[PDB]
This record gives sequence, structure tokens and C-alpha cells, in this order.
Amino acid sequence: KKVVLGKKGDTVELTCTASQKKSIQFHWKNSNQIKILGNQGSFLTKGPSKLNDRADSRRSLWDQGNFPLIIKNLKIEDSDTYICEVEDQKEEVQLLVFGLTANSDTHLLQGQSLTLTLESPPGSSPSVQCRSPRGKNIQGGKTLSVSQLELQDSGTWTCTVLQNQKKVEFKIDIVVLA
Amino acid sequence: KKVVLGKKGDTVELTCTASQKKSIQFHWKNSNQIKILGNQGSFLTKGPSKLNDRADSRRSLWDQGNFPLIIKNLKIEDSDTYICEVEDQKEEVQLLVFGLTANSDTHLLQGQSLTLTLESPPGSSPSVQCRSPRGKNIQGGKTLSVSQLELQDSGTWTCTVLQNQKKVEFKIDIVVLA
Repeated sequence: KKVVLGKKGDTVELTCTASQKKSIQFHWKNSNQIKILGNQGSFLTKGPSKLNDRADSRRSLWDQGNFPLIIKNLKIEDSDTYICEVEDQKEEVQLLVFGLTANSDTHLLQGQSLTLTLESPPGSSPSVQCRSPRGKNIQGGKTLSVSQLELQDSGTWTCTVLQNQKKVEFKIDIVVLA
Repeated sequence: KKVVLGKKGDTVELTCTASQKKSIQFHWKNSNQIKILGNQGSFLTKGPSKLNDRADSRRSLWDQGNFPLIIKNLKIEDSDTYICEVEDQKEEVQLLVFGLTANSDTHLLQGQSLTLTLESPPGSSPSVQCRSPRGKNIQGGKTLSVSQLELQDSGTWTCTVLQNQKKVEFKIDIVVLA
């Protein structure tokens, strides 16, 4: 059971490392036993999955017994358990996908509030921890909010989201307009 | 001891998969105990290696305990044993690098000879096996040569080079001009 955290619109690479004669039949399935991708002889076959055009692998690593599932342009909808069946064995990976917005623009006026919201899949309520460039931090679970923006908030904010031990770091630039 | 075969001007990715708390101190060294790259806290540090600007890793895989050494624009000179030291353990990978030319152009005249030469590092004499698009094959050890080009040689040739079990496939298009 491996837990990998991705970021909305980002690419993640789920790892699969077997222990057989450098590269042999394998394939990625979703908890739903749907085939995402596998190798056909020596080729690469992706079935009609919703991840069809955004899914790939690194075909030259199979020789090393590595069969990565690459997933570009990440959606919170891809969150899910992916299974990697390499000949006799199978690896299970849980992909948790997150997004983090700032409904205000990033260019606000001193005194105005700031609202950030974390987009998560029906499966999580994580630890959001954002710091002003000024050391001050705000924690939450979905909705964040700071009540008075100082000119001392301008900069670049760091939002740490935490899950089963793992963590994703988000960075936002807020322009506090005088 | 892992043997990976690369191709002149190509990129290879040497794999390193440990068994510790998702991502901890690691680094790649060459047989010569020279540091190629490692992680400094959480950053990426490449020393002054000859592979300095062509060397990389995939920094978001360390969380999965994978510490790849990527090496772009391959040279036969990069052939060598690379060691991957991940905390308590270390993996050794032998990178054999090959090139395969066709000293004639690829556009020859029927009747003319074809000479292909395999570029290898001082460490190998491999099995070169090239097939005309017409099933006929020519084997060698460094220098290949076909004495009479038929119009039945036009196409795309497949040159298989073999080493410790591994193999690299090269493909050349010869234009047999009538």
C-alpha cells in the first residue's frame, strides 16, 4: 500500500519495481479491475480508460524491471488505488490528488481577507498549513482565511497539505496593494 | 551488478530503489568514488563531474524511495560502473554505451558495399546482427559490410547489438539508388 500525493494539473509517476528477468508481462489496473496500460509482447497498450491520453510509462525502464505509470494533467478525480501486476506479484498504490485555490486575486488591498480552499477527493480531510512570508501561519481543513492583510503578507506563501505521513507543498504569491 | 546499455546521443536512466523511510540521503558516485549527484537536505547537488550538465534525477520519486540517475546526450565515454548509495545500502550499475554508423551515405547505388561500424568503450566486443528489410542478415564484432546492395536493401535496417544478455536495437534507412 503506497500513498502518493499529486497536485492538480501536475504529473505524478507511480513506481513499480519487480524482481524478475528484466522486464516481463505487467499492467496497471484501477481498484475497479479496469486496464489502464500493459505491455503487449514488447509494445505498449493502453485500453479505453478515462486516463487514456494522459497515461504513459517509461518503456526503456522495463529492462530494469521498473514499470512506471505516468499520469499527466492531474485531476482530483484520478485519486484512487492503482494496482501494478508484474508477473507473479502486484503492488498497490493509492494516489491522493489535491488542489489549493485563493478565491481572492493575489493582488488584494491591505485590510482585506484572504480565502484559500483545498480541493480534495471524497476520501480526505488533510492538514493545510500556510505561512505568510512573515512567519505567521494559518491551519485549516478545507477553508483557510486571514482577516487583515498587512503589506507584510506580500511575497510568496507556502501551503503545506499533509496526509498519511506524506505532504504536498503549494506556493502562492499574494500582491498586497497599498 | 546491473548492466544497462545506452545509445550514442541518447538518454538513459539508471534505477535505484531502496527500502527506507520514503526518501533519505543518497548519492551517485562513479567507480572512481567521484560524486555525480546527491540530495543536500532536500535540494539537489551535482558536483563538478564531466556529467555535470547532462546529469539529473527525478526529484519527486525520492518520496517513493527511488533515486534515478538520468544521463542525457550519451557518450561512449560515460560507459562505467555507477554506484548508488542509499543510506545503509548501495547498488552498482554498469552502463555500457554504444554507437553504430554507416560510413557509406544511406543513399548508395545498387552493387555498392555497405559499411557500418559499432562504436564501443574499451570494455566490449559485442554481437552486431543487422538485417536487410529483405530478411538477410550480417553479423560481426565491430565492422559489418555487405558486398552488393540490391534494390532489395532499400528500406530500414535493424541492427541488434548484444551484451551480457542485454541488447540495444539500432535502425538505419539505406536508400538504394537505381
